[PDB]
This record gives sequence, structure tokens and C-alpha cells, in this order.
Amino acid sequence: MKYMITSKGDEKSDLLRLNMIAGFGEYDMEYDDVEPEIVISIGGDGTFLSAFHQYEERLDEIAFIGIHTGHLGFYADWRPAEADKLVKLLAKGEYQKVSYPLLKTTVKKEATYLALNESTVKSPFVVDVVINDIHFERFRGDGLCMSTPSGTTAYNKSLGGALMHPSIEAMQLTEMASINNRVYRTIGSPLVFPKHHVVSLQPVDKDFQISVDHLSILHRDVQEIRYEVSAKKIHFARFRSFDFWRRVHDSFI
Amino acid sequence: MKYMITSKGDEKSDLLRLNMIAGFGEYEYDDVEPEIVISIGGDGTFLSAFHQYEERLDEIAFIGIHTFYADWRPAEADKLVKLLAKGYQKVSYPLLKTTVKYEATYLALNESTVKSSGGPFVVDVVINDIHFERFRGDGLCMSTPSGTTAYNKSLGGALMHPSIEAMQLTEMASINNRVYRTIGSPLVFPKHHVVSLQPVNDKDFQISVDHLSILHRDVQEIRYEVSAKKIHFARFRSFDFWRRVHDSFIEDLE
Amino acid sequence: KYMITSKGDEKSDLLRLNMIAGFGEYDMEYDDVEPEIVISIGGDGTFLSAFHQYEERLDEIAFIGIHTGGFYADWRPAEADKLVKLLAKVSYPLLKTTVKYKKEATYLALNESTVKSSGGPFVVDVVINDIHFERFRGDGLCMSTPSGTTAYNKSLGGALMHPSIEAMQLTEMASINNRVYRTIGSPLVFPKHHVVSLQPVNDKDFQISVDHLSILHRDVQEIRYEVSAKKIHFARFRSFDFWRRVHDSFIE
Amino acid sequence: SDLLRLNMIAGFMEYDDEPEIVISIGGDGTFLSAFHIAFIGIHTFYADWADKLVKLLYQKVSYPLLKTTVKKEATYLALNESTVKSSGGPFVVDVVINDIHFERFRGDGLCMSTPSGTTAYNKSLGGALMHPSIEAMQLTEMASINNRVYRTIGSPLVFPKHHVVSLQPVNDKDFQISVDHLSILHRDVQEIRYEVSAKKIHFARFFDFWRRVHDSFI
Repeated sequence: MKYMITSKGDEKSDLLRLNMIAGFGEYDMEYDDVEPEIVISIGGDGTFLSAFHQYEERLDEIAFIGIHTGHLGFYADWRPAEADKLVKLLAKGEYQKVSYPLLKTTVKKEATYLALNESTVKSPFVVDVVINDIHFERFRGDGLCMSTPSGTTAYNKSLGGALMHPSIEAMQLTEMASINNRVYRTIGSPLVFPKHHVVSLQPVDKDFQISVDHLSILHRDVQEIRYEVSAKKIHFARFRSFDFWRRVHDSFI
Repeated sequence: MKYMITSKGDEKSDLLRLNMIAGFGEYEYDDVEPEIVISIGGDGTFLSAFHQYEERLDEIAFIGIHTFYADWRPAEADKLVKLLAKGYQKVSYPLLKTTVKYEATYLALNESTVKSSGGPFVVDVVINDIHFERFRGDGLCMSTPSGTTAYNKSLGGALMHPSIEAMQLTEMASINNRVYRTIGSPLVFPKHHVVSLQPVNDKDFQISVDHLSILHRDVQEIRYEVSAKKIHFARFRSFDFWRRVHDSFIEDLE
Repeated sequence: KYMITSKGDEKSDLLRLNMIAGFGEYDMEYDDVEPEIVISIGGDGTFLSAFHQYEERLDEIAFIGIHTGGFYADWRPAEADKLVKLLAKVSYPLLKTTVKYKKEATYLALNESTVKSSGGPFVVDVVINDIHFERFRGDGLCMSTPSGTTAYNKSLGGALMHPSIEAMQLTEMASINNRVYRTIGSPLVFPKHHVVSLQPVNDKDFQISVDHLSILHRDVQEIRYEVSAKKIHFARFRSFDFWRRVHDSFIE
Repeated sequence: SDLLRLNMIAGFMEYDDEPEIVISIGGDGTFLSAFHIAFIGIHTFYADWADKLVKLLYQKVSYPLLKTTVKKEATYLALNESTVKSSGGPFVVDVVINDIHFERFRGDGLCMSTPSGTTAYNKSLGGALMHPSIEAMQLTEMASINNRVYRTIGSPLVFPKHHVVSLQPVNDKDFQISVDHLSILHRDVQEIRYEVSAKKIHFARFFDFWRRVHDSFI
């Protein structure tokens, strides 16, 4: 199989990039960063973020792997002392792959991103929430956050959103300081949506701050923002059982 | 073919009681093996009807008229005789299995809640055989997807579309203070995940399953999981959950 | 004049007489009838039912609280030795609970006060200075003193208030908040002379709780909270940094 | 209310732009601007209302307010609130009450609300609502990351007269601070200081806070 490695960029990660590279040169594994069927990030979820987004249009046949140098996070499954084991288990092609859902933002011709964590909207902020073409509330406040299961441990969590197991195929909207009065009556609860439900947020300025994962692009004169579970998923090469609730224990308790 | 009807028993469900029985007079009644169980009175009625025919859940398609589970207005009660009259495809909602050890098994359609008597409520939460937290507070609520709009909402949970096969635990008035630190956040578990509540000091709790809230001495494990069974709804129109979320909580402009 | 109260355990009984061994000198005498200093041994729960012994001699008694391993007690066991010597005044507010039927009972409270059902739905109406404010269907209501905000009030989502501040704090418990029973959701801090009143609508329910004592009442006509004219007095030797003891109890 | 402007100051003493009365237009929003005398309002929580007014034109009644202090030191008064947030990346700040550390807050930011300012933003961040007369101030948290590292108090915090919360940086040195509606960034802030000002605001009165709250939210 072909492969490529990204680095956090500190000397110890680059140092393990090159060692892993020379580790792989002995097996039937070639190095490719334009068409890799295996992608490695060194340095944690924030860097894992960039790898994911560096190969969005070949997400379909890439098998991601992550190494994190300190604590574990939620995307890295691996310690750098354990690279040596990884290099030979990967060569042997001894890995099962796992699908996590993604969240498609649509802007309105139109723009259209992917999101492994979340996606937010700000910029006096007043937007009409429309679920499956049927109005649901009129929201005044800071913003809204649509987040993926994998994203529920992140800004989701800090907004009162629930922690979801990544395998569940869903999205979840949470408010950001909703005023919630007579005029602008909002649910308060977070809203956990399934595949094929579309939430469309529609204006009442039209120039919002729209951040996909971390990239915030300010958009101009927006006629609609539309969120939904994406048909594309993301695949992790896995060698051992993952324990989501453990890592939630570990990060927070 | 066959059918029956639960009634709240109030003086509104009771005109419609036989007014639908006599209505069906030209298209017969079972109270023991019906193919249909029709609820008249509200959501708590529907539940008692669920807990009365939970045994036969495999061949039943439930339906309900209100005077989140009733999709029918009393003025349409005869266009419902006409719609059942011919014969719809069912849509199904997951349920929450509940095991008690000392082994007593129960399904719920909304929630299951654990509290203690007097004496503080402290219980070890254990997920997939592994310790996750030691929680102190008023109690803990595990809700089904349909149940999220119920108690779970007032607790601080998310609302979930009932197609999603999951369950949801939420915290009741937890103490967080360097002795006891809880997640706080609500937690959505998929199928095949097992959340088990194991006792600490006091070992006699109050365990509710939907509306039937019973007391238990002797307890040494309480074990939530999502069931392999489901409840089926009979529908001729059909349903927009968020539409109903919007009606109960935001506005009902008509 | 002095007194002490004890927890019941060996350790608490241990030092009660030791301090009365140090007090038998000096110009001070014991009478658990007319004391003006009352000393808790054993923590904050034990402090609570001591107070509840001397309510009618409140505005006249000092309280110091002795402690094992807290928000009311400001001394540990080792430190009893010098305490005897220089015992040889600060206020925190209270909250009167009034119930009506068919005659009225009343209860001062140092932490909070909670309403519940006796079985079914708790469905109540919140009338504030005789002007309806919301209708509540949930589990119950909590109204806390400031000195009680670190208690059950903290868990329900209430604000932490410094105790000098003269207020009360209504918080909800699992309100349905739908379009029928719409609630503010937020905590609400009522000041002196504001009367908050809990009328029922259907069933005449109510398992009430004051601090820790949960007494049933059947057919209650009406319930009323308001900031206390009486006040509880603490004998103090140092300066108090409530915010530091909030750090300790809750942040690691 | 350009139309209601000189409308009935034609109906009426005098007028000059050191007033003894400043009347507010069309609601709470730009009463905040008029903010920076007995004040009164008519709205198209602060404007308790026009002919019968100058007809009646009074008791003056007290609402408290908030001092901000950034460090020459500049200071900013507040009718509603004051907030600190980071310019780009991780907002990380240390909370020092009464000259003694309390917690290290990481996330979006923090919000010091006045008693009258509790029905505003503070409400939406989870603050309590206080009848303004209560001599106090309140801090509420914005979107904390509460884990192993940055353990925070969670609850909103209410402080009285003379108590001082001081917010101090840990990594980067600028934050977008702002008070009431203005939005004035600051680089090179080493301390941010919230304390009830000795100040007071007087209202010209001829309320039922709990009913205005009722009418706005219920």
C-alpha cells in the first residue's frame, strides 16, 4: 500500500516521520502524498484536523491513522514509542477500518465544505431555523453550532450539547446565548438529527462568519446556510478495540 | 380485522369510546389479542396501554387520539374509522430494556430513573464493563429516543428523532466537588452498549420505569441497554417529529 | 455564657468536655438554656440542627463552628486550644417559610427550602408580590438563602452568592417549560420585602423540606417565601474569604 | 420618535444639552448610548413607558453600576455588563478575587453583569436575574472547556460591594474587552478589574421588575 505522513512540525514528530518512513521502505509500501491509501498524522487532533482536510476529495479510499505524543485525544490511536509495532502491522495489511459520519455545510452559485467536528455561524445575529422546509423557530443571539458525533466532545460539549458515540449517524445543533423571549422563541435543548434531515438557517444582514471546523471564512450576502449528515464518511485503520467512553473518561474525569 | 381501545376514562374520551366502536359497526373487538391498540386520552394513557400490551408488541401497531404519541384529533375520529376501515404501513421506535439484579426485566417507552430514599444517592456508573464515574446527586435518567421530549428534556438532554437507535443518560442534580466529579454532559449510547449502575453505600433505591415507579431493596446492579424489540405506530398521514417538538414548545399559531 | 453541641461520635464527644475543662477557669459559665455563644462540633450538618435549637434566641446568640475535615465552621480540632482563650460578630440572612391551610406554621431556614408533590405532578403558580408570574409543572422549586447557595442551590444550577448579600434565590427543578407551563428557567434573586407565593391548582399536595427535615402537609392552601428580618450571627476572629473556601470545596 | 422628538417639548421649564432630566426614546438599546440627572424612558427594562408625562413632569430611585479597569489605567462604567474575549486563539485567564486566585478560565470568554444588566446578555449565558436595587455584580462563564486541565467553577458568581474580581492573562496579552454595547479591543492588557463603582443611577419615577420580566419572557 501507498502512504504519506504529516507532522505537527516539532522536531520530535518530524523525527518520527522520517524514522517511520525508513521503517516502511523495507516493506511492500511506497510513499505517496498525492494518491495515498493510508494517511498518518503526528501531533494530535488539531493536526489530524489538517490531514483530514488535506485529502477531502480522496477521503473515499484513504485509511487514516493517528499518533499523538502526550495524552490520547479522540483521533489519535497510537503512541510514538509504538510506531515500530504500527509499521509492521500496517505492512501486513492487518487492520479493520471504521466509518465516522461527516457534516456537509451548504452555502447559497453555491459553496460546499466537509466537517469532521462541527461548523458555526455568527455576525446583531438573527436567523430563521427551517427544518425540512418547515419553519421551527426564529433565533436571536450569538450563533448556532452544528456538530458531528466525533465533534460532540469539542465546542459542542462546551455549548451544553450531548456527548455522542461516533458510530451513530447524526448531527446535533446547539445554541449560542439564545436570547429566547416572546419574539425570538427557541428550543433551548440541543437537536439531534438523523441522515436526510436538512436544517436550513435563513436570514431576517446576510453576511455571517461561517467557520467549518477551524477555517472561518466570512461570507457575503448569504441567501441560505444548509446543514446535513454527509454521504461521505471517514475511515480509520484500526488494530485494537476503540473505547470511546474510556477516552471520554480519560479526557474529562 | 380485530381491534380494541384504551380510554383515559374522563368525560371526553368516553363519548368517543363507543362512538368509534359503533362507528366500526359497519366494517370486531378484542381486548386480549388485538391487531390494533388505540389510545384515547394523551401520552400517559398511551404508556399505560403500552405497559398493558407490552407482551404482544410484535403483532400490534399502536395509534392514538388526544383529548407526542397520539397523532389524531377527536374531530377526525371518524376519518380514522374510515382509514383503518380499509387498511397503512407502520413505523417503529426503539425501547429501553432495564435489568435489575439481586433478575427483573422491564422495557420503558420514555425513561428509567434511579433515585434513593433518604440517605444520599451515590452509585457507580459502569459502561461496557468499565468504570466511567462515581456519581453523587439526586439520580440518573436513561431515556429512549421518543422519550427525549419527556422528562429527559427538562433534565437538560438533547431531543432526538426516534428513528435513531440510541438511549440517553442525563444527570439529576449532581454534586461536583473534588470528591465526586461527574461528566455533567448528557450521553447518547448506541445499540449494544450497556450502562450499569452499581451501588455504593446505601443499597435500596427508587427505580421508575416510565410511569411505574417501584422501590427495590437488595439491589447490586441496575443495567440499562437498548432492546431488540421495538414499538410500531400505524400511520396514514404521517409524522414530523420536529413539527410536534415545535408545537409543544415554541408556538401553536393555530 | 457558653454551650456546646456534639455529633455523637467518639471524636466529637472527645473534645466537648476538653473545652469545658478549659472553660471552667475564666469568667464564663455553661447554660444550654440562656447561652450567648453556641459551638458546633463536627461540621456543617451538625451545625444545622444546633441553630435549629435556638431560633427563638437567635438575635442574641453567637455561633462558632468546630470542624473535622466547610462553609460554616472556621476552626479545626487542633485549633481549639487558643480559641478557648480569646473567646475568653457578623450576620448572614435567613428565609421564612409560611404555609397556610386551617392555621399557619412557619420555619426559618439557613440553607434553602424545597417544595415537592406528595405523589403526582407538582403543578404550582408563582405569584410575586401578589402578581402572577408563571405556571410551573415540574418536580418542585428551591429557594435558597445566600449561605445556602453552595448547597442544593449549586447543584440545581443556581448562582453562588456571597452570604453578606441580603437576598433569596428561587431555582427550578425539571420544569417542563412548554407553551402551557412556560417558565423563566433562570435563577431569580429576590430582595428584602419581596414576597414569593406558591398557590396550587388541582391537587393539594406538598412534601415540603426545610434544610433537611421533610414534613408532609396535606391540603395546603398556599406557601410563602420572603427574606428574613431575623438574622444569624457568627463570632469571628479573622477575615472571611468565602471565595477561597468556594475554590477549595469545588475546584480541586 | 424623531416625530415624537420636539413634539411635546413644544408642549412644555427649559432645555439645554448639564441637563436635569434626560428622557429616553424607543427602548433599552440606545438608552445605553444616552447612558454615556434623573432618567426616564418611553419605548417604541429601563424605559418604563408621552403627553401625560410632561403633564406629570417625580421620585428618583437607585440602580447600581459596574466599574471596569484595564491596565495609564483607563476605566469604563457599565449599565449592563462588560466582557473579555480573545482576539484570535485560546482565551486563557486567571480569576483573582479579593487579591487571591480562584481558577484559570479557558474557553470563549467571561461576562460581568450589573444587577439591572442581568435580564440582558447575562440571562442568555445562564446568569441569574436580580432586581437591580440589589447592591451586587455577577460574573457568568462563556463556553468553558472544563477538563483535567482547566477546571472551572461552572456556576455563576455573585459579588457584593467592595469585592473585586481581577482577571489576569496566562499566554497571549490582548483580548477584545467591551462594556455595554461598545467594542473596544486592547492589546497589552495585564489586568482587568471588575468592581461595583461607588456611582449610582437615578430614575425619574412618578416598575414591577418581576412583571416586566414576566412580560418580556413569559
